[PDB]
Amino acid sequence: DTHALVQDLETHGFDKTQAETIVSALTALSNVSLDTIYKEMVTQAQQEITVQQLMAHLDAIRKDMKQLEWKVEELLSKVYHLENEVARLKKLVG
Amino acid sequence: DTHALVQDLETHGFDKTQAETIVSALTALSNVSLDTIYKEMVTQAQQEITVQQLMAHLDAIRKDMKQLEWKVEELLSKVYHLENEVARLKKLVG
Amino acid sequence: DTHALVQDLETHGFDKTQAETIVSALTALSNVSLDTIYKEMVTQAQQEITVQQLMAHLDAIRKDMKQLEWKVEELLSKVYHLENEVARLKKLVG
Repeated sequence: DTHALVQDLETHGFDKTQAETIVSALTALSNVSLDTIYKEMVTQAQQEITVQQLMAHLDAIRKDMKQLEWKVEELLSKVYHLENEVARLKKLVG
Repeated sequence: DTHALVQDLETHGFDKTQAETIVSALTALSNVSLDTIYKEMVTQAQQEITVQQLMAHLDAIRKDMKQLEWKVEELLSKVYHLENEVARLKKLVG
Repeated sequence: DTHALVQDLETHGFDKTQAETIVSALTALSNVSLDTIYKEMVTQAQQEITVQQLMAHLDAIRKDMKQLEWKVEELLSKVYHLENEVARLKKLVG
């Protein structure tokens, strides 16, 4: 912050005006630089949103896979029951 | 950029040489610090490439999931058809 | 880093104390800015770790996918074999 920096310069061989204008210049470049960085780079907030979205895709796929697994298990049981019926039929006619 | 900053210092109790050397120091640190940031941090253009790659992986898995779903559906239709055939056969053999 | 900057100021119309306090101010703002940037933005090192974690989730899903594929193959074989048995049975009774 401004005070303790302007305060420091004044008490180490600078004027009021010299210390404030120096600090005005430091702030000026700081703020334009940060502004350029925040625009060009990826913020942690943007990253968090992207990651949540990718985890939402992964969760939807996992959910589908579970459902398909359950549907294959049901088909397997029905196939089992038909195998028994068919084996029984073969015996009757055979 | 340089001008209005050196201009400001000179007109607030600094020399030509004092204002330029100050500004030379600000530039020096700004430029090395930015250079270190632009190298160490992720740009939007790099993010986009990474995200697209992750979305391509997710799309391939979704596409494999769809094909497997279709293949289970086919199996389902065949099992249904065998259920009906077997029920018909049981009827014939009395 | 500090030296050649304090050295430059002194030799261009500044004191020992004036040159060091200026440089102390440049360091102060540099370091708070960088600290704010490192907290708010995504580094390449962070990105690599996040990407590896997402790829570990994708690899777990691809692994589960293979096991479900195997299970569909086992259903398919059983369904195919029942189709043949049934086709044969229909001929015998038909």
